[PDB]
Amino acid sequence: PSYQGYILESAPVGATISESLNLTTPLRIVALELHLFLNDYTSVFTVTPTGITRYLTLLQPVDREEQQTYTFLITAFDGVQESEPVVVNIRVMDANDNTPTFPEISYDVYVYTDMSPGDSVIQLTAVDADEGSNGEISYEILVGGKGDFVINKTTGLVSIAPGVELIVGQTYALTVQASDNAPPAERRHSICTVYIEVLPPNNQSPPRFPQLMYSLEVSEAMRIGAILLNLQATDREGDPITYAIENGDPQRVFNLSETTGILSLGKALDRESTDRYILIVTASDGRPDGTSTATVNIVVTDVNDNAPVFDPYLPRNLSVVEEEANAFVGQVRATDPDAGINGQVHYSLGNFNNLFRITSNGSIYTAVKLNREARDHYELVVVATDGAVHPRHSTLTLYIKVLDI
Ligand SMILES: [Ca+2]
Ligand SMILES: [Ca+2]
Ligand SMILES: [Ca+2]
Ligand SMILES: [Ca+2]
Ligand SMILES: [Ca+2]
Ligand SMILES: [Ca+2]
Ligand SMILES: [K+]
Repeated sequence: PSYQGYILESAPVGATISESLNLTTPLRIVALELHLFLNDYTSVFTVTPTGITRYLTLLQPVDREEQQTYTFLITAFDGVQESEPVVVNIRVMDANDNTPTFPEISYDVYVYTDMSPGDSVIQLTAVDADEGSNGEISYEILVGGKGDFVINKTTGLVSIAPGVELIVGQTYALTVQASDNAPPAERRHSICTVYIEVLPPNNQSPPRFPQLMYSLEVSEAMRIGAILLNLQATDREGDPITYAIENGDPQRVFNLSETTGILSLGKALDRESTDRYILIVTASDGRPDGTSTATVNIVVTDVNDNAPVFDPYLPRNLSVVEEEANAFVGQVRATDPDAGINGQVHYSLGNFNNLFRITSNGSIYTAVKLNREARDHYELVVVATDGAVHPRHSTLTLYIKVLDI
């Protein structure tokens, strides 16, 4: 048979003895009316005179400066029967005098994106001077960590929450609370405010490009030294920026300024040959980690810089019958290295245009019954014309010899 009670040293006369340390619930003795008598301390504690369940009460106020631990014996009596004795033990627990209080009301602290989950943010420590458990401090983060931060219930260290990977330029206002492990009704707490901002690693970044890829058009005709493109990379921290081409131009046909980032042209372009460059460019602090990249797609565009050339080995000596019209003389063929309208060839005749004609393709014909005796030798000149505005020509004299039978 064994009872354990608890009473607070500030408790009034006429107070029930409790069962938990929490002091929320009262002590509960069974009466199996009957007479429960108690042997010691009868001047401070009294039993409930009636009821199946019975309570202990304060007669005189207690104080634990002397006498923190009463132990005595309930027994029930009835004349007929004296009971076996029940042991009651009580503890007079100390009042909560002190609020756990932080040194500072607020805290300012930085966080860097490179720091992982579990990496520590800020140790902070309230101090509750009350001896025992009226000063065992517990720390909770109430709100405003967005669950990216978590504190240690007992140590007071805020570290990074599981699997977060913090984004830059992100602020926070955590509100932490220190509370003592005292009983509920007599328990103190104080709150505190951690303002957090997220920086980049080492508070440093590379110089960034306003875009990752650049889609250019250039005319093969564009001058040497004429600027293609300014590569305006801003650096957050104000570091000086060094640009350089890294891939895509083994010829140094292009010149990117080391300091200004302007990309001029260094050698003459020809599209006939190579019609597209794709460089890689870089801007950087110097700081080993601090460096960005970017890809620039030069596509060179066409100008009519090429006359249509006749195929070298065309038969030049031709023959057509004595006397006929729409009679096939022979065929020519010309090509143009340019592109578009500048590539298209159109065939024309530079003389004898009432005698002979020519089709859209190379096919030369007679328009009229040619006369074997009036004429035998025609040095005729055929003209290939490219299809541009401001077109270019080539000519080719053929030697037609008209026949008979
Ligand atoms: Ca006290
Ligand atoms: Ca306290
Ligand atoms: Ca920088
Ligand atoms: Ca060219
Ligand atoms: Ca052309
Ligand atoms: Ca061209
Ligand atoms: K104290």
